[PDB]
Amino acid sequence: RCRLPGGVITTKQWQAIDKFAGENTIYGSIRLTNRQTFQFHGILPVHQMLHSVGLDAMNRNVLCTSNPYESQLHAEAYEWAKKISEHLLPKFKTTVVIPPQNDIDLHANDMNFVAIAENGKLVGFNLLVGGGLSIEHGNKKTYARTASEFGYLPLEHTLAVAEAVVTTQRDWGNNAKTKYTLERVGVETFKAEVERRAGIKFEPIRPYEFTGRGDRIGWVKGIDDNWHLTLFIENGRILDYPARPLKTGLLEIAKIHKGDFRITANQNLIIAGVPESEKAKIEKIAKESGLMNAVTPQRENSMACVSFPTCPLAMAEAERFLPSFIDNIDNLMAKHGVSDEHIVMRVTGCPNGCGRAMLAEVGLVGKAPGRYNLHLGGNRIGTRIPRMYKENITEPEILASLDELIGRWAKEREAGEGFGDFTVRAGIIRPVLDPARDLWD
Ligand code: SRM
Ligand code: SF4
Ligand SMILES: O=S([O-])[O-]
Ligand code: NA
Repeated sequence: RCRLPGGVITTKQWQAIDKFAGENTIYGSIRLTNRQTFQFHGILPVHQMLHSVGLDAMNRNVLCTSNPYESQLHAEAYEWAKKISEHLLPKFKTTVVIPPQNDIDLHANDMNFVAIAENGKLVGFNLLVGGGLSIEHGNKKTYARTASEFGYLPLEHTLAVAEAVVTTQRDWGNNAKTKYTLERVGVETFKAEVERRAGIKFEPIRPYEFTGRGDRIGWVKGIDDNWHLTLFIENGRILDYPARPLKTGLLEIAKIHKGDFRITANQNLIIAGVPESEKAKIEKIAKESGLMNAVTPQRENSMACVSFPTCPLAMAEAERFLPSFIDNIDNLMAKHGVSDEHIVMRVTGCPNGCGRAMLAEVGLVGKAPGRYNLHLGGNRIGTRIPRMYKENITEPEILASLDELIGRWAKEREAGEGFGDFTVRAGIIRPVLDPARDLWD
């Protein structure tokens, strides 16, 4: 795995990793991860390779919103993600987030800097701390937890705050994850120590709201005459398939593209900063390579972790299960006349929770081969943990349940109402209000 703050990778870097994947690995693939970086699988030299193109391999990749609606905020947000990443160089997870997009899934992370603007210019961050999704099956002492608001800081305090949070967690950690430390000592206690160490006092939270977590598939207009093309890549798995030479297509795009690529937190890839006059050339390659094959809104909003064959911790298939599972889900959405809708639906291969099922509207958490715990009642924006609905069930049982529930949603939903919110309103599942205490029935 590569260090790659904000998912930004140059085309020269892309060509190098393309070569290495094809020649020096068992699997031959580039796998985009949901933390805005890439992995090789079955390495057969490697760090030498990364170093040769300026890449290096406690803290994890720092995420940054990939394709903000206010395009002019990206540059400075990314600069700060990079600065934080470099500052924390010698598990802890950090993001920089640009409202109203929560593509980076802030509630899965120990530390989150929510960008605040004054005049289309970044002025500071709200700090949210203590998210983390891992659980141990049946262990009510473990839980997924969302992140808690600490307050606002001007830009000048960013690095000192980042360091204060990371060291406070390292030091106070047992169950050692920030979420557990926060619950044990109290949010106010942790916050006061961060203030002490960073030499600051947090200001009141400044207003922010999120509206979604998805990528912006297709072309969007960026700043100036630039355009960004987001390509949906199923499971982020880049390999040439029959009729769909994804890996070759991306290499060809890398050869002619004038800007960089951006790996998204949804395991997709953005061809970023394309001049308008170059759109047709780029699109032609993408289309002909299968990179722009249309999928349903549902598939665009579904995700799985790697799981088998490479993950030594896997309990059930995730990545390999997802394409056919979503074929079946697409069939259910079509059955019920909601093919244009989506349900944030995620499959994680074990309870460690990499697939971020514990922030989904519908989450499947692997328990054993072919068996998953089915969780319901997250929301579209990812601010609520979904309670377990059915335990240790197979795909046919999951589909039978979802057929019934999606059917009810289609008939009974209010205008614009998400499936997760609906399951809560309709009393199908009880919401989780305070995970450390009420996640587990
Ligand atoms: C690739 C990825 C999933 C994906 O399909 O995209 C992944 C894959 C693995 N994760 Fe993860 N995690 C990935 C995001 C996550 C996230 C989601 C996120 O961060 O946005 C979580 C849940 C959030 C959280 O941290 O609470 C996550 C929580 C874990 C945990 C649980 C840690 C804990 O708090 O208890 C483990 C297990 C461990 O560390 O012991 C883990 C362990 C693993 C390992 C390294 C298995 C291992 O320890 O040997 C996985 C390697 C599988 C493989 O063969 O590639 N991974 N993992 C993600 C790579 C991110 C990256 O580039 O750094
Ligand atoms: S969730 Fe479990 S199975 Fe999936 S990648 Fe993470 S550790 Fe492996
Ligand atoms: O990649 S996971 O282990 O954070
Ligand atoms: Na994807």
